[PDB]
Amino acid sequence: RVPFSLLRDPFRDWYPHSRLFDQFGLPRLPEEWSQWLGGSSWPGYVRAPAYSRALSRQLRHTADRWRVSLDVNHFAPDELTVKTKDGVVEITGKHEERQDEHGYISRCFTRKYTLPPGVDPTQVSSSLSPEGTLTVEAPMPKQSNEITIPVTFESRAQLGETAAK
Amino acid sequence: MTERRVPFSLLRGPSWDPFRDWYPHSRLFDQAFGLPRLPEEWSQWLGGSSWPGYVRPAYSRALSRQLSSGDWRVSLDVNHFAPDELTVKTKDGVVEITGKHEERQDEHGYISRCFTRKYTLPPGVDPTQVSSSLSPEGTLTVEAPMPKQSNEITIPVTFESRAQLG
Amino acid sequence: TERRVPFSLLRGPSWDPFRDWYPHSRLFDQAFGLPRLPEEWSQWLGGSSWPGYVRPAYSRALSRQLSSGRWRVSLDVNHFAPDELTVKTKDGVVEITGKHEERQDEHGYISRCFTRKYTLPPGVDPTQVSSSLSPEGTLTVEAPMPKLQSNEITIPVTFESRAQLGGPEAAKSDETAAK
Amino acid sequence: MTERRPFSLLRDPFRDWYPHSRLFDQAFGRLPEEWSQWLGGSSWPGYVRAPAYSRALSRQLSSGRWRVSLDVNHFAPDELTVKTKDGVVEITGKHEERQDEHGYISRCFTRKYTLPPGVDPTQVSSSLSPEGTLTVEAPMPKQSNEITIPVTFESRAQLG
Amino acid sequence: FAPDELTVKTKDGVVEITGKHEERQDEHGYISRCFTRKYTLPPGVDPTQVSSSLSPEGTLTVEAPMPKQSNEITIPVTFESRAQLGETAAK
Repeated sequence: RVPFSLLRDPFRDWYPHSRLFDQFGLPRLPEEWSQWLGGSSWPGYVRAPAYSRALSRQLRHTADRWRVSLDVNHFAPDELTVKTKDGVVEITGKHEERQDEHGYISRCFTRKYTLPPGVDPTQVSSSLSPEGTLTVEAPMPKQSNEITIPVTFESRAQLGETAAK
Repeated sequence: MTERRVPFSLLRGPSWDPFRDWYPHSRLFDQAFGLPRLPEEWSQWLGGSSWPGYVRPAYSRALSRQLSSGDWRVSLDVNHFAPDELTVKTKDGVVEITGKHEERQDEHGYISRCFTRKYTLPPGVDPTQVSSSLSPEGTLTVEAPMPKQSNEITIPVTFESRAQLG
Repeated sequence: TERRVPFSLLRGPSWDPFRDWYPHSRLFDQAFGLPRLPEEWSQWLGGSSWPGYVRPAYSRALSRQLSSGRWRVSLDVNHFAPDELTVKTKDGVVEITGKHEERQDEHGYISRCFTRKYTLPPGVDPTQVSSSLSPEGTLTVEAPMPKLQSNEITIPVTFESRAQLGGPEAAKSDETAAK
Repeated sequence: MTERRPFSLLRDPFRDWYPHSRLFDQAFGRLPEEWSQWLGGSSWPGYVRAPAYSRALSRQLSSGRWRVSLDVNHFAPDELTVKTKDGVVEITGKHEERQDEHGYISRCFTRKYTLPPGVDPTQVSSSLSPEGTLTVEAPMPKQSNEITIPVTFESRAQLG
Repeated sequence: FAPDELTVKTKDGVVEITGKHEERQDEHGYISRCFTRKYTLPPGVDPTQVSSSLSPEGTLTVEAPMPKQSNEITIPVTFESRAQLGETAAK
């Protein structure tokens, strides 16, 4: 799993297709110099600087985003707590009448979204629409062995590599 | 002048083959090779015997990240702990960070260690807006882009009911 | 006449260092090396690979397109998009048959088949007719013209008998030449 | 490419001059943006266009082979019709005694040839010797999944 | 497609629609595509009920009254008399 369309586009929108990696050192090749990108890549250094920039356009050119919808209007919650644990977005919301002596009708809901592995929680935002529709949206990085994948500090370069699922 | 720089310092002087980034294993690169449709092979390589060393998750966070030094943000030294699993939970405006190690049978053998570090958030934060990050160099760092309100933390009426929310 | 060290032809195409015709393994697993039991399976995918070699419709994916348009005829096949093309030469008639299908979508199970018939110029050997398919989708059928010679075709006596099948004379159907 | 497989023919076209990678360099063209070093381990798409580099491959033999034999002399056919269908060369000979009333002694033969898949039928020629021996010969292009292999427009480069 | 003729035949409870497009050129009347769509009928649909419709914009609509699978194999009955002839459901 690699978004290869997004890792190959980032070198291919100019006159040549490898010159973007070539341009931050000059062209002196027997000093270990990437030629091929498919067949020869090397470690991404990629440091008015901006090669690792406008690479994602104004967000190769893609603003991947996980997004989910929740119709809550009928529920009309007094409070919605949304917790992220072990790569699962858990949305707990409570509705109850405030009656001291005897409060009846106390309804709550807890919805567990299975995140696509890779999504860092700092990208996950919740927005409640005027119509009463909860929208949980997150920028996608851009399912490994170690279990703990979420990283990315608003920094999408080299942190992915996961596909749609 | 100030030239003669040629920043070819990122070739990985990690000894075992020209890579060894995070766990010098093959199954590591087997995840970053191509598409997953069974009659599509296994990348079948290992370090030297391969197409070039590509740094294409936490491999760019080996060099530049380190600790990040750090917008809310908190730093946590994890390298010495060296956890097999890290669980980060945000509940009732409290970030709870739980690390775990695990079993290898030897002279030491059956020794477990687990740490729980609790951070009290500023009362603005969407509890889905908090995350951690693990480097190979080993310093966990937790940032949070806080929405705008939520006094008790449990009140998200914004985007439309901004009157009573902010 | 200068500015002659360009680049490109490198197939941007969005997927890996190619997407010449579909991003499949068994596509490139055919042309990698030598066919033994475990003489590897190649194991690239692109971004992770040896070169971006174009070594059979991938060479016709760029330079061909139409074959540009010897007996030679062009056939627009792109809209058809056939999975199989059978070209048959029988009794001096080149018959081009194509078949589609292989997916269950909104249309689904429509089975479409087209039969385009070409009448050969007299003298063309029935073994001498070919077809070629590009990814851009234009089929082109040529045949080397003999000596530009039978009437009914089906008279292959030429390698000894030059008398009745040979040079140019007009008399009472004894021997044709350039038509 | 003969049932199961030609790299000796793709790795000769670069090796008969002073250096062994330089033949890709001279058919082409700044040399660091994206250039060919190795050809085995690193090759790039073949563009390769006196255009002597595409013409050196054939060694001026084609100017710019599969072969089979058939002893037909005993048969003595009035007509031999050779038909290539679905990547199988089928040779049908017919013999008859022109008789209106009674045309007995009518013999026919049908020989089906396997073919190495890749052989384009435009390359397939039939020749009948004076001694009465049919020879069906074809230039080899230089088996895949798509079923329809035959292409070649008398252009051997990258097909086979 | 733009067919000169669309011939629709119903055989063994399968509607087979064969369209043909051909040029009218005696020497060489090339450029002639054909298509054969085979519809699996829901068993019980009698072929008197099956109507063919060709729209001005070129969309063929094959419509049929449902009777309201069987062992005997010959299921098509109805005479435009649908009482007690069915029993098959939607599938």
